[PDB]
Amino acid sequence: EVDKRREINNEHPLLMMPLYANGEEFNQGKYTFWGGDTLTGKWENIPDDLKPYTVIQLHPDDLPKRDGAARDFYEHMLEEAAKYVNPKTGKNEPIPVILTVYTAGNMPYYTSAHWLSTSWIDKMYQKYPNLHGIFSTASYWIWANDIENKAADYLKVSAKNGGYFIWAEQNSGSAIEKAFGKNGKIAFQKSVDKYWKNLIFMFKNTPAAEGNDSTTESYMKGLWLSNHTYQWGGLMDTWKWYETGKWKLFASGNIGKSQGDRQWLTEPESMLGEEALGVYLNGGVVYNFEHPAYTYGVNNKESLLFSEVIKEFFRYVIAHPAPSKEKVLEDTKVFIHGDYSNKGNGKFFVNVNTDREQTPLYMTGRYNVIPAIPGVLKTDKLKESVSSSRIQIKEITSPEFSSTQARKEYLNKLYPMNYEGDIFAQKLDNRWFVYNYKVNENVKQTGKLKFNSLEMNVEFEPHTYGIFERISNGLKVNLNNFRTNKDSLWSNAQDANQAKKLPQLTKKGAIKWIEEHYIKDTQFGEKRVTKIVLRGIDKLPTIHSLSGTNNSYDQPSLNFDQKNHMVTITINSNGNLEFELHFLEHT
Ligand SMILES: CC(=O)N[C@@H]1[C@@H](O[C@@H]2O[C@H](CO)[C@H](O)[C@H](O[C@H]3O[C@H](CO)[C@H](O)[C@H](O)[C@H]3NC(C)=O)[C@H]2O[C@@H]2O[C@@H](C)[C@@H](O)[C@@H](O)[C@@H]2O)[C@H](O)[C@@H](CO)O[C@H]1O
Repeated sequence: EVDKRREINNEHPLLMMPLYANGEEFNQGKYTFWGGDTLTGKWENIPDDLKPYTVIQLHPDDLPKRDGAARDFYEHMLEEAAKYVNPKTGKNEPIPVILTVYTAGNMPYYTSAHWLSTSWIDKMYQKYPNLHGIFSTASYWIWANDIENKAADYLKVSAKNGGYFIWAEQNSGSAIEKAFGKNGKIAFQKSVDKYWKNLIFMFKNTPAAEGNDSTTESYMKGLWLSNHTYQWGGLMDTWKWYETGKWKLFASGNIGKSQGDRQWLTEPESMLGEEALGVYLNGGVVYNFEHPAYTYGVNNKESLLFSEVIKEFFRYVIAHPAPSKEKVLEDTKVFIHGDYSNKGNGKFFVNVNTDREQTPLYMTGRYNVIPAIPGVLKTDKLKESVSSSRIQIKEITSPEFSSTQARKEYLNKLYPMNYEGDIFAQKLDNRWFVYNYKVNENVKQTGKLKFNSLEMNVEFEPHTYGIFERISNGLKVNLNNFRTNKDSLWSNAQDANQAKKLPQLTKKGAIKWIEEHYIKDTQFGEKRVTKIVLRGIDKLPTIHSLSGTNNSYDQPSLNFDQKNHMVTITINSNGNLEFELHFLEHT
């Protein structure tokens, strides 16, 4: 094995920071990115605590579809990255880079990436120590004839140089299964047998109308646990709102795929944190987002989605490393072997742990994410692990998985019910993770969670998550319900018919909207109420270390009921929030 250029694991997670080439400006002789970020300015802006865990991902976007364009742009940017000097210290501190090398099947009618040879990639790895990996993304919808063969070559050239091959794909049309050899294209399967330590496989949740979120995430987890990938993660995409035909938040009616640029702006900010918790809580460590102008920002400035949700979430996963492969294996009671494409795809989990076909969220954490691998693969390396001795490995064609009811009956015997209420909750060590799982319905949810004898009841509005940690002196609370008001994007439309007919915002228009109405002059959402009730408390708790999004929260209200040894905490907020409550239990 060649020494790895970087570590990627629970203690060293990875946030990919996409920069998309501006092809129109490239035609004018300029080297720029859509949204106005610069490579150097963007990197400088990344908080110093995050720099060790963040890598710039160049994407060739609409560069000219002909030989040389992508090489020219990428070499320019690799040079800029290589020569970067930290202005505080004066030292050359090369910026770490990942190159997008494969997308849209590398069809010459879809992408400039077609004209990036493996030879060139090898040359760039050898020239630039700061090139840490290469990225393939979004070919599930155009599964080119040689895609598996090329993936093998990308993984091999990465292993040769100590870099990572990172592949983000969703299981549309059996893509994940095909990648590993389902239809007889086995070059990548064979490559993985040798080079899996240099592979990162991620979901890409963009094609949301097809409902493959749960099954793709299951595969990503299972591939990792069975040593077919070094680590896993997910690309979480606000374009899902377009794919599913949603418009104004909570409105009725469906507008289809008709208002793209308005639609990718509308997903609630905090909902990206809810999606990301599914990666974290299941041992994933790599995160990426689209649309970048909304999820990260523009003009070397952080969007509020980035600053108030993604940045704080990512800091959390650095401070509290995700469960290790060993831990996740120990916790796994059931491991599925077989093809979700033959068992209804995402429908497999509907009314098991998802509430509907088209969602990136879960309705219970009881089973967390059940890991799986495609039928074409073997569970040999899984069984070889010291930590897999108590796992039931089951064929997907088992009677236990034949129907929704059979699945729950079988799983319920191995995963005990561990909380009450119709809400998402999952426990890790001394921490309850909770979120309201509604996507586009304005319905409050409630749960009852326990820390031994201490009872905690919560009431959450949609697009609200919380992390509640029992600490020696009380409870640490992290809460995020940040959701700005996007109604202005949908003004002049009183129903779905009118919304579908709105003038197109356009790509440039959406970037301008972000600049003039999101980065500044932001239409913040209304403060909204979260309730937390603790039962089994000795005396009125005290509050400590209260902070959160500026101007986003009222002072929490504590109402202690001595007779009943309970406190009711009422929070009115819209943002991220954190505090500690100090108390003793009543005995
Ligand atoms: C399968 C699917 O859902 N979509 C295919 C397209 O892939 C992505 O789909 C989005 C719509 O759901 C959208 O069109 C994405 O591209 C726009 O947004 C990105 C940033 O998020 C860029 O600004 C693009 O320039 C912009 N496109 C346009 C025309 O303005 C699109 O994602 C992009 O393309 C894919 C292939 C991949 O490279 C991604 O990394 C990249 O962001 C697909 O592009 C389209 C082509 O006809 O076909 C859809 O079925």
